[PDB]
Amino acid sequence: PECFTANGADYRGTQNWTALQGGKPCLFWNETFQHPYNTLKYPNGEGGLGEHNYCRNPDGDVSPWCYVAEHEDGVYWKYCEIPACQMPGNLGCYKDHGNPPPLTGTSKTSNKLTIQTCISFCRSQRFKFAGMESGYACFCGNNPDYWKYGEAASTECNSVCFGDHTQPCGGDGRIILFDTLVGACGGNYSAMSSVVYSPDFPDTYATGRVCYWTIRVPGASHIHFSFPLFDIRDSADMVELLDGYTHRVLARFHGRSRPPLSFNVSLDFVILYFFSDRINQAQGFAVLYQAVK
Amino acid sequence: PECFTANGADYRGTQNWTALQGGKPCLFWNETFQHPYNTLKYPNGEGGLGEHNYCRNPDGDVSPWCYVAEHEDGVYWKYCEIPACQMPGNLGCYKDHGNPPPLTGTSKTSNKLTIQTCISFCRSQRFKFAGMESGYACFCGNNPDYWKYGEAASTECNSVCFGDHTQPCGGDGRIILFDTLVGACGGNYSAMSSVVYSPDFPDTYATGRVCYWTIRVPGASHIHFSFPLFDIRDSADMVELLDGYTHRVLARFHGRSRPPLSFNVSLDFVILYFFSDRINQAQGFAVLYQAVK
Ligand SMILES: *[C@@H]1O[C@H](CO)[C@@H](O)[C@H](O)[C@H]1NC(C)=O
Ligand SMILES: *[C@@H]1O[C@H](CO)[C@@H](O)[C@H](O)[C@H]1NC(C)=O
Ligand SMILES: *[C@@H]1O[C@H](CO)[C@@H](O)[C@H](O)[C@H]1NC(C)=O
Ligand SMILES: *[C@@H]1O[C@H](CO)[C@@H](O)[C@H](O)[C@H]1NC(C)=O
Ligand SMILES: *[C@@H]1O[C@H](CO)[C@@H](O)[C@H](O)[C@H]1NC(C)=O
Ligand SMILES: *[C@@H]1O[C@H](CO)[C@@H](O)[C@H](O)[C@H]1NC(C)=O
Ligand SMILES: [Ca+2]
Ligand SMILES: [Ca+2]
Repeated sequence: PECFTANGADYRGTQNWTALQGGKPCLFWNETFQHPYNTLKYPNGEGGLGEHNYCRNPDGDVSPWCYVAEHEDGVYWKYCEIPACQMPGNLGCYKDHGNPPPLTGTSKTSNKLTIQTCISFCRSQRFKFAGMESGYACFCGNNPDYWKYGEAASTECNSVCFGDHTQPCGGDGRIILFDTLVGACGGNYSAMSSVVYSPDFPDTYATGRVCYWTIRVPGASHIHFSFPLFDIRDSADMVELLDGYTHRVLARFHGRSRPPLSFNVSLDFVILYFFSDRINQAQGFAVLYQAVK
Repeated sequence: PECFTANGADYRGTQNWTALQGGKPCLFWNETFQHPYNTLKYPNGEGGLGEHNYCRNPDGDVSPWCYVAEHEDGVYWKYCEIPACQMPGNLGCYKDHGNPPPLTGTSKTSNKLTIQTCISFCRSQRFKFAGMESGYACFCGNNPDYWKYGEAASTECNSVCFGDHTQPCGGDGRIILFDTLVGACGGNYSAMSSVVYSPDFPDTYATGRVCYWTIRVPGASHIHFSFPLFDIRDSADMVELLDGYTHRVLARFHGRSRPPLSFNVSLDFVILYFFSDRINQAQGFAVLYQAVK
């Protein structure tokens, strides 16, 4: 996967066509001077813009996109449908033909819906799946067949969440699906490999959080950790790895000391901690662990 | 002050009489071998016991005490009434003759009363004073005249709190009083000098706390900090000082790196942070700051 955010704001792959099948080619960001977004607006490379025509998401839209025309008379930019840009725990964009819905546990509507407010709702009620539709509608369930009506292109799930216009909240007859583990404040992991996100992900992390996750893989000689996303604002915001047996703090990362791409810990049992101050919020993190025997 | 706990478990002064007026002399802990508490039980000096007859509180009682007889036939130990052993924010032990009570805001009873559960109740309702009586009764108020019926000896407020037998919860017609700032999860200080305690103090700090307190004294060239009490259990429990203007972390202290007796920060504006993991609890801290012009 090349995205660990819900809107692919961290995408830096090389897709330069709005779609791999029947797509249009992107314009180069170092040529897009009619347009708001270009390399003269963002020197320093902000948003991943540069001397390329790769799909990017610099303006906090719901998904990577690119310019497809030089003059903005008609349709001049388009979302990119990038297969590898699907955060782990986003199960995809699915069709919802009405009766029954794809998720049959419970549901609500909110004028402030976000991805997490929906996830959080579902999780609280002990459902494994949460699905956003039409920007404002949250459905929850344990039905395995949330795909009952079929997959859709990710771009048909790009209505803005009514409570956060940086996030995708499905569409008309379209439901974007998430594992309710996503953004949980704690959890226990024993898969060989998985991803753990900050609390409230993909919303920004709330203030005053203390959260931990156990990672425990019987047999493992080591666990390799990488931080494909690390957007932690404050010095007093912290991500910590503990030895699971001894509780010793193996590494501390904060807003002024970032993690390596990656590192190894030779334990089979680790505790990830996150602490959030009451000052500034940010997108948070995604940690990917792969255990090795 | 020589105590920064509610039960004087941190008292290490030299009072060796149950009271300074009309008192009895304490027995030496290196002679008290009939008794449970003595230097052979606690080598390593645990509880402040040693080759002395000073009042101490090693057994998590409600107040310092000492042995007054060698054979435990009748009355063989007694609480010490130590004037300097009164934590800041404990306003003292007062008489309550019934009608009206000394605090007239509101009140409750609880089979689990602690000092903090009472304080917390009162604070929540916006009262400045909280008063425990008879072990189970909490009164709150803003009345300045909580001393209306007079002061009592601190030892007449030594009924165990029904919810924590290490703590004093007043007596029959006796009310022990506390400022509701004590153990608050945050607050703003501008006094020249004051004390700030961990959250939930004098109860042990709860899990998952993130708390900050501002200390801000217009004019100050520096603030001297000292840590007369620091009982923080875990490496992942933390106390941090921030520069108030820049939010830079000036010092981090945790369960495996304790603060100096004392140190100076040359700012007039500092933020104290506390972070509690979800593993082990302990008594917490008391920080005393004195600002200097
Ligand atoms: C897409 O990008 C690659 C460089 O990574 C380049 O070879 C190719 O010409 C680009 N395609 C278009 C249609 O601009
Ligand atoms: C933009 O940069 C690309 C890659 O260096 C280059 O091929 C293209 O001609 C440039 N266009 C402009 C207007 O600078
Ligand atoms: C971590 O372990 C892997 C095998 O899982 C090894 O190939 C790699 O070199 C190690 N990484 C580091 C940064 O030491
Ligand atoms: C009290 O302690 C002091 C030593 O600090 C000693 O001089 C004195 O004799 C003690 N008093 C009694 C009555 O044991
Ligand atoms: C206990 O220690 C004190 C101070 O050293 C000493 O005066 C006293 O005689 C000792 N008593 C015993 C039984 O050791
Ligand atoms: C801190 O400041 C005081 C004056 O408030 C000074 O006398 C003292 O030596 C300083 N303490 C330290 C540890 O530097
Ligand atoms: Ca923060
Ligand atoms: Ca702890």
